Amino acid sequence: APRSVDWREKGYVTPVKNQGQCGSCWAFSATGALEGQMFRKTGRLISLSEQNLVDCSGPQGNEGCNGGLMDYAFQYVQDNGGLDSEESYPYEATEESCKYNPKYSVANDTGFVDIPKQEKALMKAVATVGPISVAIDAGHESFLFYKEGIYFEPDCSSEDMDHGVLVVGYGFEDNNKYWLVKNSWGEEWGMGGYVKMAKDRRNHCGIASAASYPTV
Ligand SMILES: *C(=N)C1(NC(=O)[C@@H]2C[C@@H](S(=O)(=O)c3ccccc3Cl)CN2C(=O)C2(c3ccc(C(F)(F)F)cc3)CC2)CC1
Repeated sequence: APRSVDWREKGYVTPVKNQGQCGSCWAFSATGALEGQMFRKTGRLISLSEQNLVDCSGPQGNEGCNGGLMDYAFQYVQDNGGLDSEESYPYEATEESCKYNPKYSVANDTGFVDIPKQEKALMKAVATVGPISVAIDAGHESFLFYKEGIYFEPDCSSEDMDHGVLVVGYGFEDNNKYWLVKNSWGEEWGMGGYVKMAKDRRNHCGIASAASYPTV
């Protein structure tokens, strides 16, 4: 693989969004991964509707503003035959009735791939596929108040993840490697809404434990 990758530089990544006070991190992670794959497929970067996922993917197992899984989101898109644009189905940060309109569908998927649970496998996927949906342990104030540099938390769990985000690349700055991770907490958090998570340090915060992407 390349020594560094940043898919933002290749046009795969929309600006940082803000989930607000709704537990919809999973939906932002999923739209991020699908935005990347649709861009690879068509050459068009189109912002996708998290609200559509929040409101409509209950049958697949998601729980709206109370949490959910990226893979369940990808399954919804496949079952549903589409996903609306952000513009057509704007984000409200509350769970509402499903208002999917196929007229404004701009994305689809044909399934998803779960990446082997190792950082070497994750790097290979990031290098070859595009942005990757990932689960992390974000349940430390050190993450809440993260500002800059490589994030390293001695107490982080590699097995108990509670937050879905998007790996958009990787690189290096003694222990100087990182994953470039797009969050969904607005631009004023971290480095323009991004965090450099410690890479190749024993699967820190479980970043390789539940990584996936949609096929398109
Ligand atoms: C996001 N704002 C917030 N977090 C979640 O919804 C996270 C997202 C995933 S994950 O990325 O943490 C994860 C964890 C383990 C295996 C795979 C993945 Cl993708 C799940 N999750 C959770 O907090 C979680 C959970 C919650 C709901 C469900 C559901 F039943 F399907 F709805 C499954 C799992 C405890 C793990 C804070 C809400």
